[PDB]
Amino acid sequence: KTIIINGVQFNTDEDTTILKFARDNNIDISALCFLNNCNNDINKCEICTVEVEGTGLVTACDTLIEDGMIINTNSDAVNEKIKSRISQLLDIHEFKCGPCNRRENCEFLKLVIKYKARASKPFLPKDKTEYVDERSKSLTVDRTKCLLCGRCVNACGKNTETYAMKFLNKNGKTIIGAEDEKCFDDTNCLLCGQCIIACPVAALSEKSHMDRVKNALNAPEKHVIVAMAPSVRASIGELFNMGFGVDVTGKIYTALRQLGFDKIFDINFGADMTIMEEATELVQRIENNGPFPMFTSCCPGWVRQAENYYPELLNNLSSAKSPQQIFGTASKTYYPSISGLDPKNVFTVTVMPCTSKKFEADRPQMEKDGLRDIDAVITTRELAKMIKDAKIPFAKLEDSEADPAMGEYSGAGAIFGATGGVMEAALRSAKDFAENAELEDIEYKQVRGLNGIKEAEVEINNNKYNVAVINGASNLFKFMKSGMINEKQYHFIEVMACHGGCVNGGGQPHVNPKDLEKVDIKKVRASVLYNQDEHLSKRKSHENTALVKMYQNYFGKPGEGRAHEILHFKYKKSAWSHPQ
Ligand code: SF4
Ligand code: SF4
Ligand code: SF4
Ligand code: SF4
Ligand code: FES
Ligand SMILES: [Mg+2]
Ligand SMILES: [Mg+2]
Repeated sequence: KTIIINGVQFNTDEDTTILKFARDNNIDISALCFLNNCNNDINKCEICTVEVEGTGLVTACDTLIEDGMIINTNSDAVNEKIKSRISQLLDIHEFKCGPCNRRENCEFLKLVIKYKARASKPFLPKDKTEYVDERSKSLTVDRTKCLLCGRCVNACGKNTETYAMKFLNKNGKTIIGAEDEKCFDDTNCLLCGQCIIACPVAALSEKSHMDRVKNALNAPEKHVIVAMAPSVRASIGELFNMGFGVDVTGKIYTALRQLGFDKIFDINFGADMTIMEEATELVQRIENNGPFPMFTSCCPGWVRQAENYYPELLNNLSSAKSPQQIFGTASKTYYPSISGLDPKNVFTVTVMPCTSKKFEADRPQMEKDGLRDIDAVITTRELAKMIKDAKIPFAKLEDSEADPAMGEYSGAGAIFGATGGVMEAALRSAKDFAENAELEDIEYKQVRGLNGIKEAEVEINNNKYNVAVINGASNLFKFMKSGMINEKQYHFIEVMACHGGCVNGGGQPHVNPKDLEKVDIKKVRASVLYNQDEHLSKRKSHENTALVKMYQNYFGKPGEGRAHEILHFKYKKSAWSHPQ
């Protein structure tokens, strides 16, 4: 093909869109509703408008290049059209960046500045409450910011195939929201927050727990524990202009102390706990030749997916609590026993890459003796905001260490945040347990990486077993609906709702679409975790010295007795009833 763009001739055999071709050749074309290889097919934003001679104005993001095209991306006519569209969006946008939670990384603001757009009539609603939906334990909607770009609807469809995020007709006007404008939690929504990650503006957010946290920190009698997820140490640096793939574990520990938390632990310790219990359960099911398969239960997006779409599998889920909840349980029982704290005064906070974890923490039965396992969950984004509000110079902080009693972790625990991480970690322990051995080959590279569905055959005690790693909620649907689950007997299956695993969770830093083209965010974030695993002396959960002490002195034998009583949680399908 011969293509002319802004007077420059290109000869190409590529079959692609004007936008992609332009961007591959460093020609600037703006875009808004285009993301994840799709745009908003109904009511296109047209921010990607270009001019094609003999055709007129076209949308670059969904128009294929053709031999003979002569394209202008920067004519007066083009720029006036784009400016007009942005002005029209400003007419439905509460343009008050000052207090806005996307102030520092908003795509819309950048477009407004670029084209110097202005509303025809400022959008200034007085009763914001009718634009806001805060009913969910996990998600919140602020429709005064919504551009109706459809990126959330498209991302939900692509990432989960639930289509829980929909366009709705609300009293004659178009909004996005859940089915029948219900609270997301009361629908088939997984609360995974991929819709948030896709949002260019501050219209979708996590349900804030920041006041729970501040209130607890300032309560004189509360002893506030904080523990961060595997993925936080691989990602939060992004929001402090430190770049991608930077391990900031030590800086986080320092920042948390400077924020006034009373104890600095780590959810990776909880991950090693989950493996103790789950590997023990796996070895049990083997020795009892069933039931199979066993599914992981540490992803609450997946648990909701099972609850909402596959209730028949709930009995197959591992009974071990997730690292967050298992940690939380121990923080109200074991931790008082080694500290003297009154359990009622312990307030346990996690920092997560995840919105669905907020729902998990607030499940009514996730408590014992009136004490919540977990009292608050803040996302990576929320912690970043707390750090900046406190004027803590994150990038400049010295490294400190976690408090060890519930802060040590093995390399198995460290890799939980990547797809296949739980699987690999679990196998390292299950194989040692089953064979009564200390095996040296512990790297299961077959279950790593970004393939949607990953399988491996593993040898445990001279019998062969089949494992699968399901990488993304859409791939769970593919795995089940396609009958893949019946090609062979699976014994142990990992499921993560977010593709890439938790490093790509719904509570993570937003990444602007251009950076996403430059950087494989899923692999770069995961690389930090695998690097930790490689350089840790202990690489099996059951070699965690603090964990071993905890079990020896407090819980006893994993998978039975006190451990089973306290550290496990079973989900139940509803009993048959009519009408349904
Ligand atoms: S969403 Fe963006 S443009 Fe709108 S108020 Fe917030 S920062 Fe400003
Ligand atoms: S939280 Fe996940 S399942 Fe629910 S609407 Fe958003 S993307 Fe869809
Ligand atoms: S909530 Fe965000 S992604 Fe969804 S339509 Fe509104 S602005 Fe677009
Ligand atoms: S994959 Fe991780 S971040 Fe995503 S829903 Fe599951 S637990 Fe949350
Ligand atoms: S970016 Fe092309 S129509 Fe929206
Ligand atoms: Mg399209
Ligand atoms: Mg305090």
